[PDB]
Amino acid sequence: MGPGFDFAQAIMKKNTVIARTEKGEFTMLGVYDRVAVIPTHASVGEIIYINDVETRVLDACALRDLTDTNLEITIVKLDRNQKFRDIRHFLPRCEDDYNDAVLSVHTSKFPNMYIPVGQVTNYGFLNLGGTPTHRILMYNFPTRAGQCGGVVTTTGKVIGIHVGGNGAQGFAAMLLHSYFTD
Ligand SMILES: Nc1nnc2ccccn12
Repeated sequence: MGPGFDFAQAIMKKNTVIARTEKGEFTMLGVYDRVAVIPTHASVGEIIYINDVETRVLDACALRDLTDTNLEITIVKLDRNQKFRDIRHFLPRCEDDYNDAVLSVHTSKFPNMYIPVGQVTNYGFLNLGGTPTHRILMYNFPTRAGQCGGVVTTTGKVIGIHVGGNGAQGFAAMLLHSYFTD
């Protein structure tokens, strides 16, 4: 509907797949080559479904900060015959607050879904489902089950993936450029 939605759509149309684990269907962001991200609570195993195709997982790494605290991001390398567009230059280098973000979801339950969530706070610590978690972003939108993995963007930046909510607020795990150096 406006330039935030333009950037969000450009990301969704080229850099997402539908990932299915035993824990559900998730929006999954492809970042570069065969490397994608998904919330750690998806419990990625040795095999995952990508757009309903059985796919071997070559590597899966549940990220933690240097205090050994959960970050809720799992980096997955997929045994896929095709690379993602490289979007690493749209990842922030540092923790930050943002204005006027969009949360975008694409699953069987919620196809072509876009949500203007407004201001995004560097919230920091969250007890997420009982698990101490760091580098959490917060937005004041009543997100729901089905939105996990959803991409949080501003114009020109991919800043996080949706990992939870409390009924009134939503929470995303930060994406940082430093997670995807090779
Ligand atoms: N997954 C998720 N995102 N937002 C919420 C809110 C309530 C319950 C679950 N949620």
